[PDB]
Amino acid sequence: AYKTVLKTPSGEFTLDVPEGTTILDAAEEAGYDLPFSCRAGACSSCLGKVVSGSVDESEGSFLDDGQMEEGFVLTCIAIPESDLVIETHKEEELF
Ligand code: FES
Repeated sequence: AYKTVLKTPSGEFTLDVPEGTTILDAAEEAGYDLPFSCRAGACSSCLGKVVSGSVDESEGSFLDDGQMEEGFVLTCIAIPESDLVIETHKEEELF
């Protein structure tokens, strides 16, 4: 649904993420490969960083408030509230 740009280590990819759809799910659907392990919001495997737009990552229990203020997001659980630009594969820098 909302136009989402994934800036991944292999390039920028635009996809349409439907409302109520997690970023991870829509990307997989599109055929993109993004990191993940628990898929429940309790690790940092699927860590990304929101560059613009907003998401609802209310389900997550891993990031502290300062991390969220910084723009860190758990892509397996985040649902877009607008058009977004997100950096993926963020654990690979800041585990
Ligand atoms: S895969 Fe564990 S929080 Fe997203």
